[PDB]
Amino acid sequence: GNPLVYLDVDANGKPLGRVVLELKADVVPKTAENFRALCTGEKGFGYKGSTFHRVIPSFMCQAGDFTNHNGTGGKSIYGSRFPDENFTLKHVGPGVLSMANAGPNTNGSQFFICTIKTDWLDGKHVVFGHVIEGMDVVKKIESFGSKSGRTSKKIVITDCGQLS
Repeated sequence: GNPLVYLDVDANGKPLGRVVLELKADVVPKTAENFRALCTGEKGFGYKGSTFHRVIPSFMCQAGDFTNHNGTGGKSIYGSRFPDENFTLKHVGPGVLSMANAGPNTNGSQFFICTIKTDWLDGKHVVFGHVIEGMDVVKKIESFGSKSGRTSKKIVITDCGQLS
Protein backbone atom coordinates (compact mmCIF):
# COMPACT_ATOMS: atom_id res chain seq x y z
CA GLY A 1 0.00 0.00 0.00
CA ASN A 2 0.87 3.68 -0.45
CA PRO A 3 1.99 5.67 2.64
CA LEU A 4 -0.44 7.91 4.50
CA VAL A 5 1.25 10.83 6.23
CA TYR A 6 -0.10 13.72 8.31
CA LEU A 7 0.59 17.39 8.95
CA ASP A 8 -0.86 19.04 12.05
CA VAL A 9 -1.06 22.76 11.39
CA ASP A 10 -1.29 25.80 13.69
CA ALA A 11 -2.19 29.35 12.70
CA ASN A 12 -0.84 31.96 15.14
CA GLY A 13 -0.22 29.17 17.65
CA LYS A 14 -3.74 27.74 17.64
CA PRO A 15 -4.53 24.36 16.02
CA LEU A 16 -6.35 24.26 12.68
CA GLY A 17 -6.44 20.46 12.54
CA ARG A 18 -4.84 17.69 10.49
CA VAL A 19 -4.12 17.28 6.79
CA VAL A 20 -3.75 13.59 5.78
CA LEU A 21 -1.96 12.90 2.50
CA GLU A 22 -1.71 9.79 0.36
CA LEU A 23 1.74 9.52 -1.23
CA LYS A 24 1.56 7.82 -4.63
CA ALA A 25 4.60 5.59 -4.12
CA ASP A 26 3.16 3.27 -6.79
CA VAL A 27 3.70 5.97 -9.43
CA VAL A 28 6.51 8.10 -7.96
CA PRO A 29 8.36 6.01 -5.34
CA LYS A 30 11.45 8.24 -5.10
CA THR A 31 9.40 11.41 -4.67
CA ALA A 32 6.98 9.74 -2.22
CA GLU A 33 9.88 8.34 -0.16
CA ASN A 34 11.48 11.78 0.15
CA PHE A 35 8.25 13.32 1.49
CA ARG A 36 7.51 10.33 3.77
CA ALA A 37 10.94 10.49 5.44
CA LEU A 38 10.75 14.28 5.82
CA CYS A 39 7.42 13.78 7.62
CA THR A 40 8.86 11.28 10.13
CA GLY A 41 12.12 13.18 10.47
CA GLU A 42 13.93 9.83 10.53
CA LYS A 43 17.00 11.24 8.71
CA GLY A 44 17.53 13.90 11.39
CA PHE A 45 15.74 16.73 9.58
CA GLY A 46 12.34 17.42 8.04
CA TYR A 47 9.10 19.31 8.22
CA LYS A 48 8.36 19.38 11.95
CA GLY A 49 8.32 22.99 13.18
CA SER A 50 8.50 24.50 9.66
CA THR A 51 5.93 26.75 7.92
CA PHE A 52 3.62 27.36 5.00
CA HIS A 53 5.55 30.44 3.79
CA ARG A 54 3.70 31.19 0.54
CA VAL A 55 -0.07 30.89 0.24
CA ILE A 56 -2.14 32.31 -2.63
CA PRO A 57 -5.95 32.19 -2.45
CA SER A 58 -7.58 30.33 -5.37
CA PHE A 59 -4.22 28.80 -6.25
CA MET A 60 -2.21 26.81 -3.69
CA CYS A 61 -0.56 26.59 -0.27
CA GLN A 62 3.23 26.12 -0.33
CA ALA A 63 5.51 24.76 2.40
CA GLY A 64 8.60 22.64 2.97
CA ASP A 65 11.45 25.15 3.27
CA PHE A 66 12.64 23.85 6.66
CA THR A 67 16.09 25.48 6.36
CA ASN A 68 15.33 29.12 5.36
CA HIS A 69 11.55 29.35 5.89
CA ASN A 70 11.18 31.64 2.87
CA GLY A 71 11.27 29.70 -0.41
CA THR A 72 15.04 29.77 -0.92
CA GLY A 73 15.90 26.65 1.09
CA GLY A 74 15.11 23.05 1.87
CA LYS A 75 16.83 19.80 0.86
CA SER A 76 15.90 16.21 -0.01
CA ILE A 77 16.84 12.96 1.74
CA TYR A 78 19.08 12.18 -1.27
CA GLY A 79 21.06 15.44 -1.35
CA SER A 80 20.21 19.08 -2.04
CA ARG A 81 18.18 18.34 -5.20
CA PHE A 82 16.85 15.31 -7.11
CA PRO A 83 15.42 14.80 -10.65
CA ASP A 84 11.81 15.03 -11.82
CA GLU A 85 10.77 11.38 -11.48
CA ASN A 86 7.91 11.59 -14.01
CA PHE A 87 4.89 13.74 -14.85
CA THR A 88 2.37 10.88 -14.93
CA LEU A 89 -0.02 12.32 -12.32
CA LYS A 90 -1.68 15.59 -13.30
CA HIS A 91 -2.80 18.71 -11.43
CA VAL A 92 -6.45 17.64 -11.71
CA GLY A 93 -8.05 19.83 -9.02
CA PRO A 94 -8.11 20.92 -5.38
CA GLY A 95 -6.17 18.67 -3.00
CA VAL A 96 -3.36 17.71 -5.40
CA LEU A 97 0.04 17.44 -3.63
CA SER A 98 2.95 18.45 -5.88
CA MET A 99 6.63 19.40 -5.72
CA ALA A 100 7.66 23.05 -5.87
CA ASN A 101 10.95 23.60 -7.69
CA ALA A 102 13.37 26.07 -9.32
CA GLY A 103 13.03 24.64 -12.84
CA PRO A 104 13.55 21.14 -14.29
CA ASN A 105 15.19 18.57 -11.97
CA THR A 106 15.51 20.74 -8.85
CA ASN A 107 13.20 19.02 -6.38
CA GLY A 108 14.22 19.51 -2.76
CA SER A 109 11.69 19.51 0.05
CA GLN A 110 9.30 22.28 -1.01
CA PHE A 111 5.76 21.22 -1.87
CA PHE A 112 2.33 22.68 -2.47
CA ILE A 113 -1.28 21.62 -2.00
CA CYS A 114 -3.57 22.93 -4.74
CA THR A 115 -6.88 24.62 -4.01
CA ILE A 116 -7.91 24.67 -7.68
CA LYS A 117 -7.09 22.71 -10.83
CA THR A 118 -3.62 23.95 -11.84
CA ASP A 119 -3.27 22.38 -15.28
CA TRP A 120 -0.55 24.79 -16.47
CA LEU A 121 1.83 23.09 -14.02
CA ASP A 122 1.41 19.69 -15.74
CA GLY A 123 4.77 18.53 -17.08
CA LYS A 124 6.59 21.13 -14.92
CA HIS A 125 5.90 20.00 -11.33
CA VAL A 126 5.93 16.41 -10.13
CA VAL A 127 2.56 15.47 -8.62
CA PHE A 128 3.06 12.81 -5.96
CA GLY A 129 -0.15 12.56 -3.98
CA HIS A 130 -3.33 14.14 -2.71
CA VAL A 131 -5.36 15.12 0.35
CA ILE A 132 -7.26 12.18 1.90
CA GLU A 133 -8.68 14.20 4.77
CA GLY A 134 -8.46 17.79 5.95
CA MET A 135 -9.39 19.89 2.93
CA ASP A 136 -11.14 22.09 5.55
CA VAL A 137 -7.73 22.73 7.14
CA VAL A 138 -6.28 23.47 3.69
CA LYS A 139 -9.08 26.01 3.05
CA LYS A 140 -8.28 27.66 6.39
CA ILE A 141 -4.60 27.93 5.43
CA GLU A 142 -5.69 29.31 2.02
CA SER A 143 -7.84 31.97 3.72
CA PHE A 144 -4.71 33.26 5.48
CA GLY A 145 -2.88 33.86 2.21
CA SER A 146 -2.74 36.82 -0.16
CA LYS A 147 -2.29 37.73 -3.82
CA SER A 148 1.46 38.18 -3.15
CA GLY A 149 1.75 34.86 -1.30
CA ARG A 150 2.44 36.61 2.03
CA THR A 151 0.55 34.96 4.88
CA SER A 152 -1.55 37.06 7.28
CA LYS A 153 -1.07 34.50 10.07
CA LYS A 154 1.97 32.37 11.01
CA ILE A 155 1.23 28.90 9.60
CA VAL A 156 3.28 26.19 11.30
CA ILE A 157 3.51 22.43 10.85
CA THR A 158 3.54 21.66 14.53
CA ASP A 159 3.69 17.86 14.14
CA CYS A 160 3.96 15.46 11.22
CA GLY A 161 4.64 11.81 10.57
CA GLN A 162 3.47 8.58 9.04
CA LEU A 163 0.08 7.00 9.76
CA SER A 164 0.68 3.85 7.68
